[PDB]
Amino acid sequence: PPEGGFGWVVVFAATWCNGSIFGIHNSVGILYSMLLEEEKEKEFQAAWVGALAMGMIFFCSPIVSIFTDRLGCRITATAGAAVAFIGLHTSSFTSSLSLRYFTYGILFGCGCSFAFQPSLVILGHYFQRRLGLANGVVSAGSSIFSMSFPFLIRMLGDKIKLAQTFQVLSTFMFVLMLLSLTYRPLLPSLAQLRKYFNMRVFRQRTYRIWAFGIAAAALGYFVPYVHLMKYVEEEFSEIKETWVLLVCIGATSGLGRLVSGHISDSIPGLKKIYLQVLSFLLLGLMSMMIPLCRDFGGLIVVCLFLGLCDGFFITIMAPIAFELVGPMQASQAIGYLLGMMALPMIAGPPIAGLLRNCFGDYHVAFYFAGVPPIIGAVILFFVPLM
Amino acid sequence: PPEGGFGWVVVFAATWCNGSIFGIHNSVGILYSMLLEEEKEKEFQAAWVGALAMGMIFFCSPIVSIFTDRLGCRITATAGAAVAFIGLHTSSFTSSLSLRYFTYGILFGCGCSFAFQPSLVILGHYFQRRLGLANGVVSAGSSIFSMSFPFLIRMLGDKIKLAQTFQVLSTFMFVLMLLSLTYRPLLPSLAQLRKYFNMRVFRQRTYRIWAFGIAAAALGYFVPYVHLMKYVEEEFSEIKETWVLLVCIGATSGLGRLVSGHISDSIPGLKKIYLQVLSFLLLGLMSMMIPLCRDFGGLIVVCLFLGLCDGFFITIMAPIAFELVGPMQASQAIGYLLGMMALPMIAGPPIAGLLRNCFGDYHVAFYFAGVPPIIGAVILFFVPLM
Ligand SMILES: CCCCCCCCCCCCCCCCCC(=O)OC[C@H](COP(=O)([O-])OCC[N+](C)(C)C)OC(=O)CCCCCCCCCCCCCCCCC
Ligand SMILES: N[C@@H](Cc1cc(I)c(Oc2ccc(O)c(I)c2)c(I)c1)C(=O)O
Ligand SMILES: N[C@@H](Cc1cc(I)c(Oc2ccc(O)c(I)c2)c(I)c1)C(=O)O
Repeated sequence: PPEGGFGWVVVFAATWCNGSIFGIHNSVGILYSMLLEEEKEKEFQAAWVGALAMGMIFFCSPIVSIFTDRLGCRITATAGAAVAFIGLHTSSFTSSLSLRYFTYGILFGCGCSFAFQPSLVILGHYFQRRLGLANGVVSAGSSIFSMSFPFLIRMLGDKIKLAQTFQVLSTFMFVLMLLSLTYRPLLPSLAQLRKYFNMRVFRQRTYRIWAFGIAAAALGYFVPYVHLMKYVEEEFSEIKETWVLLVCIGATSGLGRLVSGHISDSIPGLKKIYLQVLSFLLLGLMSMMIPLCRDFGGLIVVCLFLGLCDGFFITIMAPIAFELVGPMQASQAIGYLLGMMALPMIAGPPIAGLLRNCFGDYHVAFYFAGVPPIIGAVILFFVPLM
Repeated sequence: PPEGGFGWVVVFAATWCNGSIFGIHNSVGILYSMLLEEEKEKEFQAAWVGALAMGMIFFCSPIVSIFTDRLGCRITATAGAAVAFIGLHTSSFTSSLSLRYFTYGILFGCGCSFAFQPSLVILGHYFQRRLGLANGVVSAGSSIFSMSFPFLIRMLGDKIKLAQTFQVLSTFMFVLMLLSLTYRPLLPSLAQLRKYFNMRVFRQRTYRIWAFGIAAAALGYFVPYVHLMKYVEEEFSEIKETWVLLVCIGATSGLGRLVSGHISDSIPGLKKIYLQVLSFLLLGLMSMMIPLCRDFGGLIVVCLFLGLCDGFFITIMAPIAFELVGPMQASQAIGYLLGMMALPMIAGPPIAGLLRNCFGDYHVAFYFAGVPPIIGAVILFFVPLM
């Protein structure tokens, strides 16, 4: 492992992936608004496709792993980038409703998953000892890029039209393909289903319990951002532009990603899991103490803490997987962990909204968002004892 | 050399290049017409950029060769395809006059040259004994694809608009990039200018005289198609749709490409050059006997012969270069031959038009188009004597 050098170049490519994928998805809602402007001059489906894209990313990793194991990081990443580019291109072309849904959701999500998992796998390939620092740098850069995307996307959208926006996103995907072409391998590479789906990583019950804890904790991850924005917009009004929450969340999340990437490098072994546990607990608390402040003063601090803990957890995830299962079978571990997190991630916000509708208040929604992090914290705390 | 097998796959990729490049250029005029439709609702520059693109292709081969020698066929071809894709993309975006000229001409032509020369070089890499057959197949397929392009291009253009057309051409270029990624190498790979521009191939005076003859002959290549169409449209009117000439030219050119690719495989050595000489002479005659028939009956036959000879010469070119200079330095020979042909090719049609304007009749234009082929025939006839 070079521990740097050309690895840094790979890191750049890795960044250009998270950033792009996740930024083109954080902007999905904006696109729909533009579609509404084009819906006239001649139903509630935006959320369905918006969640379908990310859900497809997560659901298709259990398989992207099969490939990256067999084919390799470069081939899988390039194929995913190509599929994403074609999805965006065909979305630009077609002017319809069902075909747009199929194209965007299926093609873009599948390509995004294929281009996303090999990035983490190759990052592990190169450093293997400073993996914490590399993951922190990648997370911080990707966060900055993803935040930056909506501004330009909305300005272009207000400028001309939707198809041009899809063209711009497609060229972004093309540049991602070109960069992903740099994942130079550095490590050795009826019964067909039994060899493609060996599920050998699911032995070593420490990984099993770790994955269970992460999956349980992910059930309350996507609530306290979208629901927090909708709740501050609806309740806690009479405030000026309410942008402080978003900006502080982003800044502290980036700083926490960098800091956690750096510090995780120091802890010897499975003690790294403790870094998650702590953060997990905080997350839960930082949710349960969101609606207890009558003024925005407490909201600023709670949002700062929320973003810091989010960055901690996000950047910490992958190095722990590589330490747990080793480098040879880290791709399978990452893929199956993402697949397991797939369902709670999409099931969280819907449950929060359903509870809000049933009770009419966001209190229960935020409490139920905060509890699963604590449950996962307990499970992960028990993990390293063996 | 496999003499086939995976080489055939490469052949397919090779086809997808000529076809695309040359088809997107044969359609350039159509695009300008569409621009004229968009010029209203709010000068004579079409020919300048249309010729600039092809001229840039030819002018930049003397260098593309340097690269393909040093970097390799795959890297150079992929870079050229990427530059072409970005050129088409930015042409789709910008709505102006000077920026469109710069983008299309410079970017598209440079990318086209970069993606074009390595195709021939790799075709030589793989077969090396059936190179005649491979070149014939490539030429026939590329001719069919290039003649097919204008129909779809014009139908889409009449459908919606120009930017969508540029998007479609850009995705064509992207597919060309993906295919060009298959050029797997099979052969070993103040003073900086003296090593990058060694010009070692320009020894072995047989190659020198061959290149001189080809350059002289190319001076009268592009006249008897564009000027022939304009002359049949202007003079020889009262005829139904005048499509017989074009269709017969294309069909016989494809058939001749295939047949010459096959037969050239049989001639042992430098005797292959004779195949050019013969065809060259015919070309000249087939020009000088264009305006001597008062009815279209002779025109059909003369066009058939013209297309047959054109296919002969086009498909024959490269195998002779590989036989002459060998496989190691065939890339430099091809690149410098293309660079030398660059100037007469662009200087021919302008001289034909100038003579037509000065005299007012196409007779002198066609005579001067036919003579240079005969001069080149004489030179190439003298070539193999040594
Ligand atoms: C302003 C202008 C800017 C210009 C832009 C910049 C241009 C310069 C950059 C050019 C790029 C750099 C050159 C690239 C070099 C590439 C060579 C290389 O590195 O190796 C190639 C790489 C690896 O080659 P390799 O050489 O390294 O292989 C290593 C093995 N040894 C060591 C033996 C050589 O090739 C690949 O493996 C990539 C395969 C990816 C396959 C993708 C195809 C998937 C298709 C999916 C289907 C999509 C269709 C969807 C269907 C939809 C249906 C509706
Ligand atoms: N807030 C994020 C959303 C987001 C959150 C989580 I947990 C995700 O799963 C990860 C993340 C990092 C890893 O190293 C691994 I292994 C899995 C993903 I993929 C996305 C965003 O939208 O950018
Ligand atoms: N009629 C063609 C025009 C065209 C004619 C000639 I001569 C060209 O130079 C070649 C051709 C084949 C070779 O093997 C070599 I080496 C050089 C090119 I490039 C294009 C078309 O427009 O398709």
